[PDB]
Amino acid sequence: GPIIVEPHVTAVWGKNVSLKCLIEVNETITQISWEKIHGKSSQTVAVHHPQYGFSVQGEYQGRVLFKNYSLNDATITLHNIGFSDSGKYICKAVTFPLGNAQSSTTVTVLVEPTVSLIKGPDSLIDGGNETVAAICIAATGKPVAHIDWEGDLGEMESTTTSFPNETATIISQYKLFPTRFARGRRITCVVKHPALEKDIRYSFILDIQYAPEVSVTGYDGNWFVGRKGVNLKCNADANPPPFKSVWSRLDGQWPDGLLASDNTLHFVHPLTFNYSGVYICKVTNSLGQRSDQKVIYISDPP
Amino acid sequence: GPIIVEPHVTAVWGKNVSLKCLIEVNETITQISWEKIHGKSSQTVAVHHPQYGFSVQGEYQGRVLFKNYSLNDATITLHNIGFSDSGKYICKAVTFPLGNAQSSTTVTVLVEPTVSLIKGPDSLIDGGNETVAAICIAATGKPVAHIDWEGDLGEMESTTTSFPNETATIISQYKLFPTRFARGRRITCVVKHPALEKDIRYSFILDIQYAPEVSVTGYDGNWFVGRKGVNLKCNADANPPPFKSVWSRLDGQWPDGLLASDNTLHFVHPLTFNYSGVYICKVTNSLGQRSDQKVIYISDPP
Ligand SMILES: *[C@@H]1O[C@H](CO[C@@H]2O[C@@H](C)[C@@H](O)[C@@H](O)[C@@H]2O)[C@@H](O[C@@H]2O[C@H](CO)[C@@H](O[C@@H]3O[C@H](CO[C@H]4O[C@H](CO)[C@@H](O)[C@H](O)[C@@H]4O)[C@@H](O)[C@H](O[C@H]4O[C@H](CO)[C@@H](O)[C@H](O)[C@@H]4O)[C@@H]3O)[C@H](O)[C@H]2NC(C)=O)[C@H](O)[C@H]1NC(C)=O
Ligand SMILES: *[C@@H]1O[C@H](CO[C@@H]2O[C@@H](C)[C@@H](O)[C@@H](O)[C@@H]2O)[C@@H](O[C@@H]2O[C@H](CO)[C@@H](O[C@@H]3O[C@H](CO[C@H]4O[C@H](CO)[C@@H](O)[C@H](O)[C@@H]4O)[C@@H](O)[C@H](O[C@H]4O[C@H](CO)[C@@H](O)[C@H](O)[C@@H]4O)[C@@H]3O)[C@H](O)[C@H]2NC(C)=O)[C@H](O)[C@H]1NC(C)=O
Ligand SMILES: *[C@@H]1O[C@H](CO)[C@@H](O[C@@H]2O[C@H](CO)[C@@H](O[C@@H]3O[C@H](CO[C@H]4O[C@H](CO)[C@@H](O)[C@H](O)[C@@H]4O)[C@@H](O)[C@H](O[C@H]4O[C@H](CO)[C@@H](O)[C@H](O)[C@@H]4O)[C@@H]3O)[C@H](O)[C@H]2NC(C)=O)[C@H](O)[C@H]1NC(C)=O
Ligand SMILES: *[C@@H]1O[C@H](CO)[C@@H](O[C@@H]2O[C@H](CO)[C@@H](O[C@@H]3O[C@H](CO[C@H]4O[C@H](CO)[C@@H](O)[C@H](O)[C@@H]4O)[C@@H](O)[C@H](O[C@H]4O[C@H](CO)[C@@H](O)[C@H](O)[C@@H]4O)[C@@H]3O)[C@H](O)[C@H]2NC(C)=O)[C@H](O)[C@H]1NC(C)=O
Ligand SMILES: *[C@@H]1O[C@H](CO)[C@@H](O[C@@H]2O[C@H](CO)[C@@H](O[C@@H]3O[C@H](CO[C@H]4O[C@H](CO)[C@@H](O)[C@H](O)[C@@H]4O)[C@@H](O)[C@H](O[C@H]4O[C@H](CO)[C@@H](O)[C@H](O)[C@@H]4O)[C@@H]3O)[C@H](O)[C@H]2NC(C)=O)[C@H](O)[C@H]1NC(C)=O
Ligand SMILES: *[C@@H]1O[C@H](CO)[C@@H](O[C@@H]2O[C@H](CO)[C@@H](O[C@@H]3O[C@H](CO[C@H]4O[C@H](CO)[C@@H](O)[C@H](O)[C@@H]4O)[C@@H](O)[C@H](O[C@H]4O[C@H](CO)[C@@H](O)[C@H](O)[C@@H]4O)[C@@H]3O)[C@H](O)[C@H]2NC(C)=O)[C@H](O)[C@H]1NC(C)=O
Ligand SMILES: *[C@@H]1O[C@H](CO)[C@@H](O[C@@H]2O[C@H](CO)[C@@H](O[C@@H]3O[C@H](CO)[C@@H](O)[C@H](O)[C@@H]3O)[C@H](O)[C@H]2NC(C)=O)[C@H](O)[C@H]1NC(C)=O
Ligand SMILES: *[C@@H]1O[C@H](CO)[C@@H](O[C@@H]2O[C@H](CO)[C@@H](O[C@@H]3O[C@H](CO)[C@@H](O)[C@H](O)[C@@H]3O)[C@H](O)[C@H]2NC(C)=O)[C@H](O)[C@H]1NC(C)=O
Ligand SMILES: *[C@@H]1O[C@H](CO)[C@@H](O)[C@H](O)[C@H]1NC(C)=O
Ligand SMILES: *[C@@H]1O[C@H](CO)[C@@H](O)[C@H](O)[C@H]1NC(C)=O
Repeated sequence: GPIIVEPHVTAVWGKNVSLKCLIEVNETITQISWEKIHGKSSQTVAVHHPQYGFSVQGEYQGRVLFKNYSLNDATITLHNIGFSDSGKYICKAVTFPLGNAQSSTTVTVLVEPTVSLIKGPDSLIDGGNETVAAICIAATGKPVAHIDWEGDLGEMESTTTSFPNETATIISQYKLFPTRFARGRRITCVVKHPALEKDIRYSFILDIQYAPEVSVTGYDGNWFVGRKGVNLKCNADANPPPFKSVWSRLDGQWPDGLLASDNTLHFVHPLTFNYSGVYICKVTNSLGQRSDQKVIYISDPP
Repeated sequence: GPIIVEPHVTAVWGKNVSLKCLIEVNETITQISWEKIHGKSSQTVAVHHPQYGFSVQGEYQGRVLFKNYSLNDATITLHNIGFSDSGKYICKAVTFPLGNAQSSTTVTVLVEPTVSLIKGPDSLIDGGNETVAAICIAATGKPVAHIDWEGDLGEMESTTTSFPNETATIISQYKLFPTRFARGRRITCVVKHPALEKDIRYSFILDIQYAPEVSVTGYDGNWFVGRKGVNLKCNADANPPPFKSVWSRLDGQWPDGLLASDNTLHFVHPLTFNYSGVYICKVTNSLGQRSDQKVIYISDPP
């Protein structure tokens, strides 16, 4: 076309926008205008003369600048978009003598959301009813921002409310039946929105609590009378960390010749036909006490 | 209005026309255009710059001039109208920085007729069937010229044929039962047409022929024997003029003591009891012979 401009542009709230316009005609140029039309009425915006400088109209006076001082780039950046810039703007080029041609660009206003991740309120213990683990918030976005979680470990869901301003807020609530096998999993809501030159992401690790989980190693196949220096450790994974890890013998009695370094159980005396009892360590955290036992047998070969 | 121009103007074929346009705005002016639009396409006509002179477009190049060298009278005379100037022309004023406003004027083409009066072909004798006395011709007028006769002495009538060119010719035939009492009457067709700043008229006198019309004066009440020096003139009005005006006595006989000076009849001898006859002069023209007589009586008192 005689005047080439890109149409259907989109400008971001509060930020600026470059309204490119170029006029490569072997014709000699005498005036250069920009006009936003309110309906059938043409409010002028910017004007460039080769003799009588520039002109910027009220109320655009502060918020428009000419990117090029040449008679050829009608290119202008509109400083600081508001809502009311949503319309059709035409670039009027006056030549001598063809008259004037015009090209239009329709700019739609577009406002960013502001995102937030918020820890769901109830704590996530093991094997309990569905719980809300996290809420992702895309605030006052126009158009409605969009949302998506990457965990495939539970269920998305969202309620979205919209405004007079012709923007909206959606809130995605991520929920799961919590299991300890999901300890420290990365939950992450991505939010995709037109005005996001690169979509924005917010991340989480799951903190699932659970009851203690205990397992004593130490007893290999057979323990023979007089075997010297063998142990039992009360290995246990729990969250929160536990506090109590008492090392009781189920047969109420408890012989000497034992000690409980760390939570290992030492038999610092060589083995006797004593000791022949079912040993049980009992580990306790915020969520309660759990225990495991190893049936200890002392034997002797021919 | 911002730009004041007169609308719905009418331009006369072959002649010129002034397209007035004036732009009294306290705004400073930067370009001045005239554009005839063919449908939705704007062929520029004239352009005025305060720096880079004038411009006249093809093919208007010869036929347009700027009536005012000022930046304020877009007034132009379009030299030599043809048919194809029948349309809407707009005057474009470019200011700095309002942009541009425009006012339109719709010029309809209008061609003069050319008028003629032509003597109807058959001659007008007296008391004959209606005859066509004159034909008035309004030729190739656009729109159809109009016609009217002023004589109230017969009947108008007209046949009007129209053309491709979107002009027409009407021919009014004026007809009457001709009577001699209408000799030398002014018949006149007026032709009224939009393009005639003062309507045009063509005039005629009627030339009605007639048979001769005769009347002898001379005989007063009584003529007495011996009365000295009395005459009879053969007064007669006819058209065409007559040629023969013989002065015969109906009683075949014709005494001496008479003479026919001019067409008076002298009795140069004092009256006798002769002369006592019915005297008749016979007048003859193109249309034939007519006559009148006076019964002459000579008497004598006691
Ligand atoms: C296990 O969790 C189950 C789901 O709970 C979830 O997890 C929690 C932590 C949150 O994250 C929450 O968002 C999750 O949904 C839970 O099962 C649920 O039990 C409750 C009842 O105790 C149900 O709520 C009731 O829902 C009905 C729905 O009625 C219909 O219409 C509504 C629209 O209004 C639709 O949305 C529904 O699909 C239905 O078609 C309500 O009518 C009802 O309202 C009541 O309270 C109002 C108060 O004004 C009264 O006026 C009414 O008369 C009712 O009494 C309840 O809100 C819930 O729907 C149900 N299932 C689900 C899938 O949510 C279960 O309790 C947990 N297991 C336990 C505790 O053992
Ligand atoms: C006295 O003058 C009378 C009128 O003549 C006028 O004066 C002359 C000098 C011219 O200026 C002339 O323009 C004036 O009109 C005259 O009376 C007329 O006599 C003739 C016949 O001798 C009539 O002509 C005939 O008219 C008829 C009309 O028929 C109808 O249709 C036509 C349309 O076609 C209408 O216009 C009429 O109103 C009727 O409704 C014709 O049909 C006819 O055509 C004939 O000739 C063609 C030749 O192809 C044949 O095909 C047909 O068969 C016909 O034979 C005639 O043309 C005339 O109308 C009539 N009256 C008037 C008012 O004109 C009269 O003769 C004179 N007195 C004398 C000579 O003693
Ligand atoms: C879209 O367009 C907008 C604005 O057109 C751009 O954002 C602009 O960013 C500039 C640069 O930061 C802003 O101008 C800055 O103003 C600062 C504040 O001025 C002072 O006012 C008085 C001065 O006495 C005091 O209150 C105080 O000193 C304030 O600072 C200046 O400080 C900045 O000066 C800078 O330049 C000078 C010149 O060398 C340096 O000496 C300084 O170190 C400093 O770098 C500057 O002038 C402007 O206000 C912003 N406009 C806004 C907010 O709308 C966007 O960047 C642009 N967007 C894109 C993507 O292009
Ligand atoms: C179209 O329509 C919607 C709905 O009306 C607008 O959304 C509102 O936007 C404004 C501004 O973004 C929001 O108002 C802000 O509230 C903040 C909350 O402050 C705290 O205290 C409140 C209690 O009242 C708590 O709820 C909250 O958690 C916070 O702890 C204020 O901090 C903001 O004020 C800030 O700016 C001012 C001026 O610069 C400073 O003086 C302050 O110090 C502070 O920094 C502000 O008032 C409002 O909450 C939004 N409503 C929503 C999201 O529902 C959209 O703005 C509008 N869209 C467009 C594009 O204009
Ligand atoms: C609408 O506009 C039209 C034209 O624009 C007007 O009509 C014009 O009338 C002018 C004046 O008569 C015409 O121009 C005249 O041309 C004549 C012919 O030029 C010569 O060409 C060569 C020269 O060597 C020879 O064949 C021969 O000499 C021809 O004459 C000139 O003779 C005229 O000269 C006159 O001015 C000079 C200057 O002083 C005098 O010395 C002379 O004595 C003489 O007066 C003259 O230049 C023009 O052609 C017409 N245009 C046409 C026909 O379209 C209408 O009047 C106007 N209508 C209205 C109502 O405004
Ligand atoms: C739209 O349409 C109509 C219909 O076609 C046009 O009307 C014609 O117009 C032209 C020009 O006016 C007329 O043609 C002229 O004829 C004249 C007649 O000359 C004599 O000889 C003829 C025999 O052929 C006799 O019938 C007649 O009585 C004359 O005795 C010519 O003299 C004209 O030529 C003249 O100009 C040329 C060039 O300048 C010179 O060289 C000559 O010497 C001479 O001066 C001319 O040819 C024609 O008769 C019209 N037809 C009609 C009236 O039915 C309209 O012109 C048109 N309308 C418009 C606005 O353009
Ligand atoms: C205002 O607009 C003009 C014209 O659009 C911009 O012109 C830049 O001018 C330079 C030099 O005149 C052009 O680059 C040339 O590239 C050759 C490489 O062969 C180099 O040798 C020259 O030195 C020169 O750099 C360039 O085409 C042109 N840029 C554009 C986008 O057209 C100018 O940048 C603009 N000014 C401002 C302040 O924005
Ligand atoms: C071109 O257009 C101009 C402006 O329309 C025409 O201006 C004529 O200029 C004269 C003098 O400048 C004006 O008349 C003034 O009248 C007073 C009477 O008080 C007299 O004292 C001055 O000497 C002068 O004559 C007049 O207003 C103006 N005419 C019009 C129609 O506006 C000018 O005539 C045009 N030029 C040509 C060549 O057509
Ligand atoms: C085992 O220890 C107990 C202490 O309760 C002691 O009375 C008993 O004699 C011991 N038995 C053996 C075989 O060492
Ligand atoms: C009248 O004149 C005639 C000539 O024809 C003549 O014979 C006669 O005598 C005259 N009569 C009188 C009274 O004069």
